Amino acid sequence: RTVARDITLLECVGKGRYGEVWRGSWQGENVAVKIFSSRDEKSWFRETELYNTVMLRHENILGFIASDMTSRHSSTQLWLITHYHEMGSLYDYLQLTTLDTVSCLRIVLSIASGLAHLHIEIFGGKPAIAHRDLKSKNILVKKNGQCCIADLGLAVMHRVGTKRYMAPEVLDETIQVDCFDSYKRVDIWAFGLVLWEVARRMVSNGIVEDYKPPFYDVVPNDPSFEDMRKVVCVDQQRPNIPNRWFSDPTLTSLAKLMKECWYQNPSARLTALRIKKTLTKID
Ligand SMILES: COc1cc(-c2cncc(-c3ccc(C4CCN(C)CC4)cc3)c2C)cc(OC)c1OC
Ligand SMILES: COc1cc(-c2cncc(-c3ccc(C4CCN(C)CC4)cc3)c2C)cc(OC)c1OC
Ligand SMILES: COc1cc(-c2cncc(-c3ccc(C4CCN(C)CC4)cc3)c2C)cc(OC)c1OC
Repeated sequence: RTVARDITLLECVGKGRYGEVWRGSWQGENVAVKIFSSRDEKSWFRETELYNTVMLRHENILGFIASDMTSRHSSTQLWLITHYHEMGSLYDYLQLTTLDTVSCLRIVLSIASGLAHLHIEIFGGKPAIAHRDLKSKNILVKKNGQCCIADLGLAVMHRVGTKRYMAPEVLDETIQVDCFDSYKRVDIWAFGLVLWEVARRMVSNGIVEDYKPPFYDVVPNDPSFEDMRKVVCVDQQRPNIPNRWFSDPTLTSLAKLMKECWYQNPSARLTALRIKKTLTKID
């Protein structure tokens, strides 16, 4: 039998220090091909090791197809092949789109569903997993208006995180590195920021905020570790909740939710499962 391995690379949809992402074609079917830089080879090994341990299958987790290592004359070529989501990242989608109540709730509940799936241990099953790099660039928008979580290169089972999204205990190095729940608490912090990014784009009474990244008003682009620690740990600043949210019952309930993700004390933060329940009772 013929094992068809040819993937036509059609267009580069991402370039960075990590390497590149391509829209590709396999047997007439779009796939996403992440080609890792030598700089980020450990992310390919960690994602491959995780999927060799547990084949994650969830509508809100980016769909795994293949890990490929190919021998080159002077080098090793590393590809991760996944489902392709043509609408792109939540980050990209929020730039150019506003949301209504239904589409705002559908987005954040689908992210919470993917995150609770990562976090939960199932006996028989899956280990508990923490993402450790949750952000709007690591979330893809599907045509049915739900999202899926991408990039398990930093994932831990039971490189550092994007500094803009680091929880206080990571910035001040008090995180209990031996406690698995510590890593879930770090993801909940970052989930609260993503919730804030999305909520800003939900229209109420004819008003919407411009897309902005978390802490846009208090740190530079490519903020330093020190920049983030002063804002988050020393001054204990949190993203602004605009007054206009308090005229809307959905945005009021989401403000409360994001506040309960942002406690300085990691152990006070909501679990992914509690966030899910709260979101199902909203509207
Ligand atoms: C090596 O590499 C790649 C391979 C493939 C690929 C292509 N055709 C068929 C297959 C296939 C799947 C499953 C079986 C089963 C049959 C039943 N038996 C009891 C166990 C084995 C056989 C064959 C694969 C895995 C695609 C790839 O990319 C999309 C590959 O990576 C480049
Ligand atoms: C990696 O990805 C894709 C792979 C394939 C593909 C190609 N040949 C054969 C297979 C296959 C057949 C049979 C078994 C099982 C079924 C019975 N069991 C008891 C033992 C053996 C497993 C696998 C597949 C899945 C198609 C895809 O989509 C069209 C893939 O996605 C891009
Ligand atoms: C976060 O990380 C990973 C993401 C992906 C991935 C999967 N589907 C689609 C995309 C994508 C497609 C298209 C656009 C743009 C380009 C055209 N136009 C301007 C609007 C849309 C953006 C993004 C990506 C980037 C794959 C990965 O692995 C193979 C990733 O890493 C784990």
